[PDB]
Amino acid sequence: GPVKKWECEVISNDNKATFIKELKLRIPEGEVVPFRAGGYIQIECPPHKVAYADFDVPDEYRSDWDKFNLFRYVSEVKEPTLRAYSMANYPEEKGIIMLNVRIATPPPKIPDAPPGIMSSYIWSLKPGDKVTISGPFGEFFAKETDAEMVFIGGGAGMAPMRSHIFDQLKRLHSTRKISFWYGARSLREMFYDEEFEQLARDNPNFTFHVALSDPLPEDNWTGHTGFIHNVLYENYLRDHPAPEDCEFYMCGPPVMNAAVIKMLKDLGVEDENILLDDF
Ligand SMILES: Cc1cc2nc3c(=O)[nH]c(=O)nc-3n(C[C@H](O)[C@H](O)[C@H](O)COP(=O)(O)OP(=O)(O)OC[C@H]3O[C@@H](n4cnc5c(N)ncnc54)[C@H](O)[C@@H]3O)c2cc1C
Ligand SMILES: Cc1ccccc1NC(=S)NCc1ccco1
Repeated sequence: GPVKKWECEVISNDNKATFIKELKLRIPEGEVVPFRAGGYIQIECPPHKVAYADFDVPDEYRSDWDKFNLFRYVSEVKEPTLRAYSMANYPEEKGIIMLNVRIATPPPKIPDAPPGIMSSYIWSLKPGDKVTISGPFGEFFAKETDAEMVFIGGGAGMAPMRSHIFDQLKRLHSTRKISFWYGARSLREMFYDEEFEQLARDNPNFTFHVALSDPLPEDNWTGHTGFIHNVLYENYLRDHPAPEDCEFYMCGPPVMNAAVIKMLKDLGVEDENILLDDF
């Protein structure tokens, strides 16, 4: 039972945030990748050498790239490798595989480490390039109950978050109470917000909340500030009659995963009601 593979063509590879690209791949026509919301594929790369200076980083994000001297990096790979990336589209969005891919730069305290192999390769891709994906795979699946669902996301965790939420509202036509809580550093780091706002207008049972930890003055931000674990508690769980009866679905950067799960455990939520997708 060898894993299925598809050679896909790159449609677009646009920044959605300073350090996240939306890689959109065209599935070969007439074919289906039979994935589930929350699932993922693997991408492979050939041997290559790519310069960060050749990345298509748009106007709104170049100042930070220049500030951290990121355009100097080069990534050289002599052997093919594989990495997993989660679908941001949901299964009824046919014909494409949408990914959200964080650029895995060298650590700040070890800035001369090799850049991340597969994310650097992905960020080098241009429309018309070909990439081979394999799978699909999955473990981060929704529980099918009537319980309230609480989705918490950060960074590239937006991908399974979007997949899950669209799957509930558009394919399952779910009437369950569903809320999505997304933490980001500032306004330019938020994406897909218009989609979720439209979903909230069309689905009374769905609500969407963004917390910005470090909003810029020019963001003109009057929404919630701080970290998403505190915003979720202070603006919702603190007067929820029974948070323990909720299903929590977590996917963010490690610091956010830990802080949210600690908050939930401190509320008495049982491990069985907390599902984590750790990238
Ligand atoms: C099921 C699953 C789903 C995932 N979904 C997503 C997703 O949707 N989006 C996403 O962006 N990621 C996702 N990930 C993570 C993804 O698979 C990769 O791990 C990620 O892209 C980084 O891989 P890389 O090849 O770019 O970096 P790697 O080459 O694996 O390097 C990782 C980090 O280590 C650093 N490093 C390397 N060598 C050294 C050294 N000597 N000293 C110090 N530091 C060093 C690199 O600079 C880099 O920051 C997922 C992972 C899993 C398991
Ligand atoms: C990681 C991250 C990404 C985007 C926006 C904010 C954050 N920071 C977080 S979630 N910090 C958690 C926290 C606060 C105190 C202890 O842990």
